[PDB]
Amino acid sequence: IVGGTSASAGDFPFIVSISRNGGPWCGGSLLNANTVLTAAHCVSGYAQSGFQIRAGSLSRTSGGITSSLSSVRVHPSYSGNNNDLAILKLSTSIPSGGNIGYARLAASGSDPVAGSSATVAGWGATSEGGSSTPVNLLKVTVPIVSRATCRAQYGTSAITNQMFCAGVSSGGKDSCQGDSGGPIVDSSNTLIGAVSWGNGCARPNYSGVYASVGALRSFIDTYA
Repeated sequence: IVGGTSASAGDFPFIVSISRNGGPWCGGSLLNANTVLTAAHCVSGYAQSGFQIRAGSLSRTSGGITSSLSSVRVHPSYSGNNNDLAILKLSTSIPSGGNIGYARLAASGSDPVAGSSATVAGWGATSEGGSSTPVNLLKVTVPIVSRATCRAQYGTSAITNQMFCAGVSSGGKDSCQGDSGGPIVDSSNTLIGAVSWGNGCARPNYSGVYASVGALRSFIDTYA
């Protein structure tokens, strides 16, 4: 997260950190006791034994409850940057309570409204190209950018109906490498997307791009 501030305990009861080969890798959202939502690009084709999830902590390295993975299912139309969502099944079930809870999802068919406020969270880099990652969770609030303006930035074909955009035109606030797969929520803390891609991090006139939960709800509901 670039331009962010520290999250507090219980801000995102459903957030998980995803390590790979013992190092930081991605974020995700806990949907139920044995199911995590993340970005397909975080997991597709990699050895599943390399991943560990941690729930219930602000720290990616300590605290909370950990689990290995039992299975990985990517969206059937994942291709390039499009449809960038995956469902992970956990070997160890994670009960709700305390600072752990399960995500509330955007309604099927919904699309975030331009100019509304969204909050994104993760343990990724705090500058583009940054090598050091924070131990504790950061968050930032940015407005939704209309799909039309996002298409003016990236190209008409680059931004699909299963993506939405968020950022500030002058830059300085964004998700970045290591944030992929983690949550973006609306102002009610409903899960509207997962961190997916963008041109660098926090650049003027290049919004962050997010996979849309509202658009991909049928996939989630089938396999969660």
